Amino acid sequence: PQNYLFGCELKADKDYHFKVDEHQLSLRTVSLGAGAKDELHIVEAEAMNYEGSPIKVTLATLKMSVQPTVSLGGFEITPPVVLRLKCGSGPVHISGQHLVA
Amino acid sequence: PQNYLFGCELKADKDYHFKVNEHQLSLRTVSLGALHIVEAEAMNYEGSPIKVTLATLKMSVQPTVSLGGFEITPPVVLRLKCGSGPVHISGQHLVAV
Amino acid sequence: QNYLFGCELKDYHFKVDHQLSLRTVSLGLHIVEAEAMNYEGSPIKVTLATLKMSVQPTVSLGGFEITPPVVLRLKCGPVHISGQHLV
Amino acid sequence: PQNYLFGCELKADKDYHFKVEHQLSLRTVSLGAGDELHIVEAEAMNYEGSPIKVTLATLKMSVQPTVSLGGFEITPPVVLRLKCGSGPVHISGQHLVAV
Amino acid sequence: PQNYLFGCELKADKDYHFKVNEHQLSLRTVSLGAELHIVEAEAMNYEGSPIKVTLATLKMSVQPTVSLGGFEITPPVVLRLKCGSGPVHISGQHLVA
Repeated sequence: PQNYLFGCELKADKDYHFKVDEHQLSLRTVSLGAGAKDELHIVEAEAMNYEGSPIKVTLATLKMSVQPTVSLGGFEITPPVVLRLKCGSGPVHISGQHLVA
Repeated sequence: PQNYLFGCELKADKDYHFKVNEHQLSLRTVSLGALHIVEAEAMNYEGSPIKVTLATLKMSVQPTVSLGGFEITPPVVLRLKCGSGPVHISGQHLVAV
Repeated sequence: QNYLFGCELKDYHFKVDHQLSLRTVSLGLHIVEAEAMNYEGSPIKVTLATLKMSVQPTVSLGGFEITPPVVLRLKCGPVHISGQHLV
Repeated sequence: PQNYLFGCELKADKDYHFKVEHQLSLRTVSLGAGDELHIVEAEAMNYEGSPIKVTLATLKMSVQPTVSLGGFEITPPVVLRLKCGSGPVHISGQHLVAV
Repeated sequence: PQNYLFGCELKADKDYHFKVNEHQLSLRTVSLGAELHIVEAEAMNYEGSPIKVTLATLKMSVQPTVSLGGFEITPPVVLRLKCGSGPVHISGQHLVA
């Protein structure tokens, strides 16, 4: 399956909507930006579950002073996908891989 | 297989039971919400319930741990050994027809 | 076939009559030590992980495969080892 | 397929460029011997063919100097750079070659 | 193929050499024994010349262990402590086919 690089930046007032016209999106790591203030950050991913109902999960919790980067080592998800932050001014960078077969 | 997103929130007084074709639960992340030990109970080789510590999180030290695809065969029970929480578990539900 | 496996480290001898896939080591300075066979047919002592309460109490092994029999022990310093039994 | 070692060094005034089926499985990003925030970024092809830059990792000596991307696969050509931090910063990983 | 346990102790003064029915070294974890330490692994590259790459950088007061999760290297391989007094423990898998 062909692999491409994928990246996006998420802030307090901005979410990412990964949409496709089989495709898969696995997240390698989530990183904190230089300008992020000293407070907690929590990343959420919304996708499809087995019961045909959209769900929310917390991808990771990052903090500047504790753990600036948290690698999910490829958190595979079927698109469409929604990435959001519930707290933190950001920016936060989600780096993943877009797999198309 | 079929890849679906799965997530749950665990507290001191709230367990989670995963029950459900072949199904698997691939945990990847356990993150502290806004000393917390997560326990997973499932079947062992010899056929009895077994309690294992999935991860330990702490606000001051490490709020999130990546299991890198900890596979479990359902049914499963996720609980918090200690700490009020909340603690968010996120992973992959694998369904094979 | 995958089964959930765990133990608390005092030694632990895992023997089944198979593969043992270590995933996580958690704290309840500590070092987790593993004994199993090498290529040259001699046992070897290796540090699976080094943990400390105040700097990090958890380590993810990401599926460290070992062929049984194996022995786990605590070199220095309770801790919990969790992983998968594969048949 | 064929598994070779790969490593490179990045600084404020030095980025690295990878040209050559070939693949780059980045494994670890480490801080060198020589307190500010460090950000390591990689840019490569997107699905629409538009070069995009993705923050590989954020490191800091006093908080955590090493990050493992567990083989983060990226198709060459690639460019790795430092958004911030004086460096030096070491990137290591695999080079996959298929005959 | 077959997998065996593998490990070594890297000293500040003494490096470790690995030589050898096709064999791989799947490095898993690098840890501190009982200052700033850096581990280096050298082997062949795609141009047929040895290279130096930093496996990890460890410090007692920040984080004394890091897991690479299957860093595969084709032998022969040389591991060495670029800096730090050590000792440093390397653990991993030796894969034989």
